[PDB]
Amino acid sequence: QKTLHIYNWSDYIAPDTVANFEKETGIKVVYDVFDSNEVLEGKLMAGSTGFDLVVPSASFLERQLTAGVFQPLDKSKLPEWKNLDPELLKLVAKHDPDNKFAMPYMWATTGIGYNVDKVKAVLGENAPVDSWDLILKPENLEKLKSCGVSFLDAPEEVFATVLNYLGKDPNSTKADDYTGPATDLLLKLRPNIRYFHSSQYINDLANGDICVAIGWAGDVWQASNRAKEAKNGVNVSFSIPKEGAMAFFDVFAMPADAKNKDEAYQFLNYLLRPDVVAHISDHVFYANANKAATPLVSAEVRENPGIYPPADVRAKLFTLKVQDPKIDRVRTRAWTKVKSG
Ligand SMILES: COCCOC[C@@H](C)OC[C@@H](C)N
Ligand SMILES: COCCOC[C@H](C)N
Ligand SMILES: COCCOC[C@H](C)N
Ligand SMILES: N=C(N)NCCCCN
Ligand SMILES: [Cl-]
Ligand SMILES: [Cl-]
Ligand SMILES: [Cl-]
Ligand SMILES: [Cl-]
Repeated sequence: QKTLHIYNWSDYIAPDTVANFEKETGIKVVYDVFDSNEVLEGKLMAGSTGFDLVVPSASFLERQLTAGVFQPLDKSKLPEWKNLDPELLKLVAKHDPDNKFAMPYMWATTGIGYNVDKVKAVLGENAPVDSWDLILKPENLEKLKSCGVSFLDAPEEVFATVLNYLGKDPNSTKADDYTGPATDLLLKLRPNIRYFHSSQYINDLANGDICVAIGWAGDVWQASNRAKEAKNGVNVSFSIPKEGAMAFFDVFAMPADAKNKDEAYQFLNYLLRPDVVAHISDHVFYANANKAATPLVSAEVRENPGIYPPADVRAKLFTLKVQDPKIDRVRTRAWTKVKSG
């Protein structure tokens, strides 16, 4: 009996994807989930993960490659590879030279999820939901505390977002930018932040328990759809703010000690099938990286500019770079100060 172990982000597959694969191939899939790049990276660096496939963000994979934790993908076993968007492959190749190790899966942005009615009640009809001012201006966050504020537990993304907002290089290599202005602003915001978490905010937005969050786009659209399906009167939306936002590219990769490689390739080729991955986008509200799949995606998802953004919006997006050891240390120490504030 063939088995296959997969570690993916939570809320990042359709409900029947695995069952359909199992029914087709006769392979038993053990599927587990995470909500943190740091948790995944720690597992990869500490020893065997026990998984045959894992799904880091590409900027984290860039760092992980130098430790040798992945094995290169045999493209001859990935004939549906051609379906992938060549322009996205080129962007991911900045992290994964010649696309040797990573298969792009989904991509989106780190923006603001919010309860439309609650934010307009607190900050008025002209609340600045088009701007990071909504949540990074202390005077606004002090008022939104009234209905609940969450930030991602994602230090590289939060600091890059703050640096961009402050007019710095999002990937600044100046240590004082982290210890000075970025820490200063985050510490002024901290008293108003209910929690730092990268998955509880979905249901809390959907249920009305928080009214604003730093969130990943498709997670927030899921929250919006859950409220609609519940017919609970909660109206959640998502904003890519005017100052720009971070884009991320999540990728499948194969640990170097994977046990069931043939099964892993069967699963990857299944995901390269346009109807399979379009079906996933339909349920998780994320743009997939498969150009052949785009016309098969539901119009509700494909025509949402907060999911498949147009060129003028993509032009304002930035990506993470890997930081050197000094900046990595300074950033991690600053994040510790912020969470316990
Ligand atoms: C795993 O392969 C058999 C398919 O069963 C799926 C469900 C019904 O049972 C396993 C649960 C515990 N995830
Ligand atoms: C467990 O082996 C793979 C076959 O399972 C089919 C499931 C019941 N959908
Ligand atoms: C065609 O989608 C690629 C999206 O890329 C975003 C970059 C930052 N421009
Ligand atoms: N920022 C990232 N690399 N990934 C976020 C994906 C979240 C899917 N629920
Ligand atoms: Cl069994
Ligand atoms: Cl090595
Ligand atoms: Cl008003
Ligand atoms: Cl449709």
